[PDB]
Amino acid sequence: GFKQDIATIRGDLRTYAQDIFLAFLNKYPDERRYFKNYVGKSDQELKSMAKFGDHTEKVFNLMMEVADRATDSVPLASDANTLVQMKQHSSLTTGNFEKLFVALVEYMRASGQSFDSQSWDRFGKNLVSALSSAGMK
Ligand code: HEM
Ligand SMILES: [C-]#N
Repeated sequence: GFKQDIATIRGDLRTYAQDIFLAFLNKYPDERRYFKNYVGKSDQELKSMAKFGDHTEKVFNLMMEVADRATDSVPLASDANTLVQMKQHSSLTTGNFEKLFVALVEYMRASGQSFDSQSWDRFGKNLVSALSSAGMK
């Protein structure tokens, strides 16, 4: 289930973080614009760039912490607030997060590894709701 999926992702955090983030950028190329230093780089080029690995690792570590603190895939109000109030997320709207979770769910469904993809879709939905309420446009 969802708790096991957190363990699966954490077990190989850098690999999953990189592969899911790339699936996101590749499904929604307009999103790459927000990450000026990943512009003009192939998947393998990014996998060799230390800063890409560090970014994705930090993002997915935080995502997994928010997931782990959730109850029944409903994230904490404080965690949603953290994501909204982060200076790095000042320009974002909930659609940016929607796209990340659509790509993440698509990745999980296409994977040979078992995932509770339905629960991640619902987690994403619940996170988007919590982000909106916390002030995200
Ligand atoms: C639940 C989902 C998300 C989590 C947990 C998250 C988490 C984080 C974390 C921990 C950082 C700082 C990491 C570092 O030091 O590099 C960061 C930075 C950033 N995030 Fe997110 N993020 C999420 C979604 C998004 C989305 C959907 C976008 C836009 C499409 C976005 C845009 C950015 C940008 C532009 C930065 C700054 C990167 C830089 O320093 O160049 N984030 N995020
Ligand atoms: C940042 N994702």
